[PDB]
Amino acid sequence: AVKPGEPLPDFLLLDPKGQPVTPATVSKPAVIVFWASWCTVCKAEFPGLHRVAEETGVPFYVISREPRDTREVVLEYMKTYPRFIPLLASDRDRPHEVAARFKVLGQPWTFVVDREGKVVALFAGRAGREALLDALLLAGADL
Amino acid sequence: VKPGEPLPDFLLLDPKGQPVTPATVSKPAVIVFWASWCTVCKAEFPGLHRVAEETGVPFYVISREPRDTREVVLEYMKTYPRFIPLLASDRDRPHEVAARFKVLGQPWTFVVDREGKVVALFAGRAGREALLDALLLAGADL
Repeated sequence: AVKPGEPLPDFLLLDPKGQPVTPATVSKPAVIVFWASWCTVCKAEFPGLHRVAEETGVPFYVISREPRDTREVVLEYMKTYPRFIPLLASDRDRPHEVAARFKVLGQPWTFVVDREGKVVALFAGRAGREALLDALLLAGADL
Repeated sequence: VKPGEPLPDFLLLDPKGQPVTPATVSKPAVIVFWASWCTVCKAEFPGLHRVAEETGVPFYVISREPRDTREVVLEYMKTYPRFIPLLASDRDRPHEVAARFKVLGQPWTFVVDREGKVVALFAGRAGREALLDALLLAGADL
């Protein structure tokens, strides 16, 4: 009866093309990453995370915890990470507000979302390459 | 650039009153947050307890509820004898220690590697293969 993990909290954010991203519409499995433009450790992890995104084909949704990370700031940092999908404010939710519903503090965080929309693995700080790949395989990805 | 995050400093006592700190904690290890009123936490204990038994990896259990005194905790934990409850010391209470971790609420399951870093976390039920794989990667002798 009890499947692993916890459901995503409700949210609505937009991708840069303006397409809505909600727990229903997220493409599963998925990874969600929390960062902030002022966090060097967050940014230092992007290459390794993006490698995993490339080899698995799994969408990586990227949310800034910094209110001042405007659209222009976010898209600049994200331009060399084509397999990352940045999530920006919708009419109803700001990214930093959404991040604050995940019951974790600070950044970076990496969340693995399975086919049923449940968060089944979390990593604080630097996620292990093997750890993350194994978690994705366990969440129903293939590479 | 090694994975995960260091444990925050703490001093709690095990059931024999021995001090447990990030330095003295057995590694690798699993840490579980719970509370006596948390139905979902308690529902997870039988499965976690079996993993503790089968792997021989130490599972430390910390309550986030201030009213879960050592009498409440030790009595509850007789049901799961392989678990190691961590109780208030002269300087920390368990829920103050849990508050130093970067997560809210309960249940949480943390996997701690040989170097004392939290290298995996699970909210709610950890899948059995997920938990076993995290322990394998954390250096557990399985």
